[PDB]
Amino acid sequence: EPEWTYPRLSCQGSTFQKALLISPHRFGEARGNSAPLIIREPFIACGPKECKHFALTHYAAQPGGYYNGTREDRNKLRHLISVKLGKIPTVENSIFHMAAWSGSACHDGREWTYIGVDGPDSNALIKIKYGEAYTDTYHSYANNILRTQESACNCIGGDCYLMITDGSASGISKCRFLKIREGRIIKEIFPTGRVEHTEECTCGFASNKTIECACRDNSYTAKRPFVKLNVETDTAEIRLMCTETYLDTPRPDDGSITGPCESNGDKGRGGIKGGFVHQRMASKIGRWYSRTMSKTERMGMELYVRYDGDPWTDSDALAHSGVMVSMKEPGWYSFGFEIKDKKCDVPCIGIEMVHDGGKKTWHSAATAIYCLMGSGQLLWDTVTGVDMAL
Amino acid sequence: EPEWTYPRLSCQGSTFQKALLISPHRFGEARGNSAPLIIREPFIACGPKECKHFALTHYAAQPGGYYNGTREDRNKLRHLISVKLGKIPTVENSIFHMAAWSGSACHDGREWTYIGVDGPDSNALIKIKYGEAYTDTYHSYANNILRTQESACNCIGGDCYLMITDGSASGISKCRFLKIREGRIIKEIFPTGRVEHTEECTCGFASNKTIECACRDNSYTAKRPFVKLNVETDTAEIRLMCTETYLDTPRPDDGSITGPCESNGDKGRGGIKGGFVHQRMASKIGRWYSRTMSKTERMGMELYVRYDGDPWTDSDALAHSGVMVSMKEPGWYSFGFEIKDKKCDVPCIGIEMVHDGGKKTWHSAATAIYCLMGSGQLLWDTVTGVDMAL
Amino acid sequence: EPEWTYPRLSCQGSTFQKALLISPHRFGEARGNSAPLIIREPFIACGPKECKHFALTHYAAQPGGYYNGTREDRNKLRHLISVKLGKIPTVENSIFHMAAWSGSACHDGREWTYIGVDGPDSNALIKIKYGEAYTDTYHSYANNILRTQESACNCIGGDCYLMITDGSASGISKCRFLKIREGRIIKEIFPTGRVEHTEECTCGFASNKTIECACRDNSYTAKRPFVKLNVETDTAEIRLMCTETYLDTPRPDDGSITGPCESNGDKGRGGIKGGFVHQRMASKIGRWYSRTMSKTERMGMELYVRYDGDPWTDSDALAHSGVMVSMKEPGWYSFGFEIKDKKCDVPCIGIEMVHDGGKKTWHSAATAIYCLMGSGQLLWDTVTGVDMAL
Amino acid sequence: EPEWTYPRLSCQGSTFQKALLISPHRFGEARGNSAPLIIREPFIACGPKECKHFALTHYAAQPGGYYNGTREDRNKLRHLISVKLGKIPTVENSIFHMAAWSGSACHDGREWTYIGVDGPDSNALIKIKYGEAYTDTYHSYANNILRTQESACNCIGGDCYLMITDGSASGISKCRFLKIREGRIIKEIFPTGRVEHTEECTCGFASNKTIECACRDNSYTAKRPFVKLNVETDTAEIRLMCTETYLDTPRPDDGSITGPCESNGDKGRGGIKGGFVHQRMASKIGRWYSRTMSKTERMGMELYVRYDGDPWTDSDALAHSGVMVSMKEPGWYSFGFEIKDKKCDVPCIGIEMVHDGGKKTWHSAATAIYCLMGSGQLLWDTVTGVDMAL
Ligand SMILES: *[C@@H]1O[C@H](CO)[C@@H](O)[C@H](O)[C@H]1NC(C)=O
Ligand SMILES: *[C@@H]1O[C@H](CO)[C@@H](O)[C@H](O)[C@H]1NC(C)=O
Ligand SMILES: *[C@@H]1O[C@H](CO)[C@@H](O)[C@H](O)[C@H]1NC(C)=O
Ligand SMILES: *[C@@H]1O[C@H](CO)[C@@H](O)[C@H](O)[C@H]1NC(C)=O
Ligand SMILES: [Ca+2]
Ligand SMILES: [Ca+2]
Ligand SMILES: [Ca+2]
Ligand SMILES: [Ca+2]
Ligand SMILES: [Ca+2]
Repeated sequence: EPEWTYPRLSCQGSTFQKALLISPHRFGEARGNSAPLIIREPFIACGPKECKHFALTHYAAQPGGYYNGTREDRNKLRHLISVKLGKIPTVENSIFHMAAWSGSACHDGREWTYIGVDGPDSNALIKIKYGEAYTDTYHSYANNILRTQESACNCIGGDCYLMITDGSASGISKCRFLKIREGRIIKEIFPTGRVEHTEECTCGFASNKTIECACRDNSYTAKRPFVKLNVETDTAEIRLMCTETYLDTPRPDDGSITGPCESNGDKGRGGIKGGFVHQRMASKIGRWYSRTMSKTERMGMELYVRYDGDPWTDSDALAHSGVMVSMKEPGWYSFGFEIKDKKCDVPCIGIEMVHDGGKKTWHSAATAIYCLMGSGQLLWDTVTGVDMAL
Repeated sequence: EPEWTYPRLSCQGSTFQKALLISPHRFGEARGNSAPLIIREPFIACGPKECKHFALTHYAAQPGGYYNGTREDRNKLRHLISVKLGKIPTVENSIFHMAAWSGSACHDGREWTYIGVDGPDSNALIKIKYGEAYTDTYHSYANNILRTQESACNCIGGDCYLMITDGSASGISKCRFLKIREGRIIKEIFPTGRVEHTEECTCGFASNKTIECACRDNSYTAKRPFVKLNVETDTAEIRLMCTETYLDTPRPDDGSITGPCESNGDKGRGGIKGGFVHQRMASKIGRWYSRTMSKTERMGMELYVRYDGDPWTDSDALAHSGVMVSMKEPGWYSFGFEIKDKKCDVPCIGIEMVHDGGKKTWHSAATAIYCLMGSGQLLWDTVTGVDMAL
Repeated sequence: EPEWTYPRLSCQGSTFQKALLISPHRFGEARGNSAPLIIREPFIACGPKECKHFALTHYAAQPGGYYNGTREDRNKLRHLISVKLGKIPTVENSIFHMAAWSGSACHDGREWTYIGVDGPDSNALIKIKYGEAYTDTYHSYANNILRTQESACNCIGGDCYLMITDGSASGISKCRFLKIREGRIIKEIFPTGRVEHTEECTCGFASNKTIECACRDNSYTAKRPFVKLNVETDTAEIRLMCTETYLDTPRPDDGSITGPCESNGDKGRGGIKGGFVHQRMASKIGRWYSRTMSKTERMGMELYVRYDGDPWTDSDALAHSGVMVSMKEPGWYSFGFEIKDKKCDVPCIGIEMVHDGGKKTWHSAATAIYCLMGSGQLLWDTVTGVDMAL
Repeated sequence: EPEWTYPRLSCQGSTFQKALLISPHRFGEARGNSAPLIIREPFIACGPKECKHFALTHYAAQPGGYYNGTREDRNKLRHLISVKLGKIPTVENSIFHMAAWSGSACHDGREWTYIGVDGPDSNALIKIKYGEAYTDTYHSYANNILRTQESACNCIGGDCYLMITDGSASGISKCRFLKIREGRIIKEIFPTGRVEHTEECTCGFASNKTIECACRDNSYTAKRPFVKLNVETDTAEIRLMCTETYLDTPRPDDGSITGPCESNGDKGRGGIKGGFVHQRMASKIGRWYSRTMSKTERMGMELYVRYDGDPWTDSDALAHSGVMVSMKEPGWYSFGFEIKDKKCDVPCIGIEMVHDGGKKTWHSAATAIYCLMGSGQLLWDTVTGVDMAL
């Protein structure tokens, strides 16, 4: 059969560069003839030959008549959809995989696993699909919006790992990791460490033994919870990132949080899912991260790297590597993913750029992608080009 | 070349969950830009790698100008169409297979068999297509609307079995089974037993030896005719379901039909096609059924199960397993189908949710799917989200 | 490589039955959201696994703004297009093969040959395409609208035969047959016999040694020129069909043409391309033909068969086998084609049903298909269901 | 795995004929229902089985609201898109490959290499994609609009060659060639000879040893820079075409530039990308060229040929071979490409036909194709048929 996927060394390169904008609403004018779906929480996951661009649709198109409610997050109509990366996600181009108001997906080398959560807030359900077949579920353990990554899960040797979490958005949300093989949960992993609130983890492989994730604390800190999951022992520990370049939004000024690495700090309440991807070299590991340019709003997006060290203990600033989205443009969730080239993996970050005109009109998103490419420095930014009044 | 398909044991699970909603008219607004087809009698059938979503279209789209007559069942324009399950059935996504105002289709492991009936009421015709080729036909034997299942036919080892019936909707309709191999009828099966009215059979494999069907008696009873068809001797016998949980609509109160299992009881006139699917375990058989929440109108839909026993002799109430569609939402025809996972089969029930605003506007349907998935209880219901005035 | 196609015995059956309507303009309402192409001269040709539905488009859609000129036949914008049979031929579904105002195509078992004619009236050009590649041309020999079949060419052992003709529409048009192998003309065949006007031949295989064609005489007779082409010697002879059931339109009453078989008769001027397909049995040959129900207008379409005999000498009436299109509906060009089933060939006739509101509005066509299917008699007719004012 | 592609001998033929018109804006009427993309700089490139039709879109459709700015060349929204040749480039049919305001692409027998340039004018960037993976980049060396061919690159044995140039449009632009293997630049080639301005090279194989290109000098001359690139030593030399039939636009009268082949002459300022393709015979090489009918405006397009000789030293007029587009119709960029028949290659020229109504309306283009086909003379011209007011 195809053989199972493993992380490989990254393809050679030393800077990210603007790769692709998928801006569906450039075609949603009332006088045009297209039907872009109203979506949010996009992410991309790739298998050996193709990438799919996933998103959670409110099951409505622009132009159209169901804009009411599209700023909400959870309802009975939200579905996980995909298009091949490079296609515009329209009513006809999209595949509707399952009813879901939170999702993830990943390819294990042989088939796609799709993950979606739906159900009532106090009783939600993780649903897993392997190809066409619905294969397994996992129940709410804290009865308060069980939810998952909004980005790719990660498979190695056929075993796929997924972050899930449950609990109060302004309180405790202890995450768990599920180990999934061919659509079935074969193991629950309970992390150790600083565990009081971890959600929306962006995970990737640091090597064949470790998955690392930069996550969101929506309650206590502007530092990101950082998971190190050991794949050989199936154990996870979590501690806060110690860098002075806080990656959450909102956040205080860099370096202003005093005290040891684990200090929570100020402006911890609220948050945003953040980009994180690995560049695996033979002797050195690059960790690439994105954060909004505004400290308090979802506006702009800048790139940072750091090679080696230990995220849990290094307080050093990350090196700024370029403006992907200017302050003038929306920069909402971001996520990492890898494209498989013939012999190496290409790290990328994608950026959700939400068109927000509030609760009175449609609410949806463009997706911008930056990937490691060549050398020198990052050269250009992304605008969505959308005028919401059309 | 590909192996012939056989029924396998079902995948492990003990409850159904909400899987997917295909709701094409969420895109039919007169200010939108899409073309969902006007359809009724949807059903799904899967082969080893893919499922197709079939329906009978009135060869008209919403928005459009051909709404008049779309509530009627039989005319010269209806066609059997399909899209791959997960795509929205629009003008451009659909394949028009054949002219048909009643249909069925199944995959046998190597190719699709499509069945459609058309012709005048008094002298209609079963036409069979195998892949691209029209291959055989079967004539009306009672000259009163020859018609078939409106759901998947069933193949084992290259032989596909199909219910057909012919006769008065208010009187006698004796059904027959056809055994089809590579598109050509190789056998006609004349059932024994209680045969005065059987139509719209939903059938599946209880084992490699027996096909069972839960059917509609439109004249005499609210108990469903239940068929046991022995695939080895090609013989079939029919008797009424004895359970006090009557599955047809309209129906009397549960348990009010006194007398032996064969008493017809009251409010037998009228009916609805009902969902039915098997969960085949090594030692036991679960039979899952659906019926409307309302006793008299096509509103709501609830799930029921029974393990083992004999449907012909057990008067026991069936075990309620969850509300799939509430009473505020339409619940019209339902059907069972099975998805092929790698090593086991997944049972699902599909539900036609008709948007009915009477004869003065368009008339068409959404399809909701629930599949056996994990354990626990069924968690969420389905709404179409469609406003017919848009 | 795939092996070359040969004609096989026909699949068993004894009557034609309504198979499929492709009516694109059921979706062309000004208030709808679709783009059916404006087309005419449809035909279908099949290879081993699929059929394509071809047509000559005026390169315009309904609704739209280029209806002027769509009743003309020849201009600089007409193109040969195809969709997979069963799809609606819309702007997005269609493939544009080449610029052409007359066409043909056929599959030889390994690849598609496409044929289109364009160029000035007095100097037109046959262009041949094998797959994606343009491989050959043939020049006008009589300088007066070189043109070809408007239906499938026919391949045997890799050699594909095509009728072409050139000359006055109200005078002499001597046809030629080209023998084409992998897109290149390897032989010209000059027929013998009654040769003064032959155009729009509908050809098929009577066996592995003979191609027969029922053609159109636009100038001198309402009888059809009937070609017998010997594939082993690459020679052709033509004589008029002698049956009293004249197949052209316009035509005089049946049997009213006196004198020997080759007598031209009355009302010979004008004509229509006609359906003709073979049913090859081991000991008997059925020839199936269609003609309009009106003797003078393109309205209605009826089926006729005759088994064996010799079309050149038998004066016997053909046996009427059913009304495919009532007098009330358009019946314009018709054509034959065969669908390949696993072990036998299925004969069909398709009917162009043109929506004609004259020169002041759009002009386009639905395609109706009838195929040999089962036994008994033909049961239902086809309406397009199109209201041209919408 | 698939063999690497090499240039073969051309298929037999001696004249070009009209092959195909892709005219997407025949469907762009505000009362229609389609979404053709607004595009400029189309080109076509073929691999062994399929050709793709590429263009640079402004990420806007007709009808729509983003027409302003669609006449400008470089901005943050332009993307390289493709559709399979023969499909209309709409919103739903196109694949968005990468952000790019200048592009090229070629197939090497195993995979597609896509090249796009974006970034600010003073510091732009060549980005290369091989299949789905972003693989390499090349920096600006003269900091004045680094840019590439706007037509197919050329691969032999897995090595693909690409012209790039950087420099002032009014002065010096020294071009370079990149040698790319599986998406990564393995060699930079610095030409010799007359190198002061070479841009928009149309290149193809004269043999397995030489790539030749006919290019644009936008500052000094109306004679085209003509490149001979020796693929074995990876060296290139450039000299002006000596023919009195000057191929650029604007141009002086044919033969009015006196002096040696290298004299620049008059009306050198300005230019246009020109068509050029090879017909490789066993003993002789035909070089086919296109140029506008107008000497000063981008109207019309005519074909010219010359067999053998040396383009650098032959002052001979080229042989006129037919009017592909009359003077009433737009003739803007043109390019050559080759289709792969089974055993030989077919040369074609494509012509961009821009609908230009100035900066106050949409600006986009149709693509017309002429291919070597049979013998005789070129018979018909091409019109777009588009009314910009619709
Ligand atoms: C991971 O393991 C596989 C072998 O199991 C190996 O091919 C691959 O290179 C390893 N990945 C990395 C980054 O070391
Ligand atoms: C049915 O038979 C096939 C082989 O004939 C077997 O592999 C399959 O497991 C059997 N199914 C059941 C339900 O026993
Ligand atoms: C035609 O010839 C081939 C063998 O070359 C044979 O297989 C086929 O049956 C023949 N067709 C008919 C109708 O005899
Ligand atoms: C080029 O080389 C290939 C093999 O390397 C050969 O098959 C082909 O015919 C050659 N082409 C030309 C134009 O000589
Ligand atoms: Ca926070
Ligand atoms: Ca479409
Ligand atoms: Ca009943
Ligand atoms: Ca005539
Ligand atoms: Ca110039």
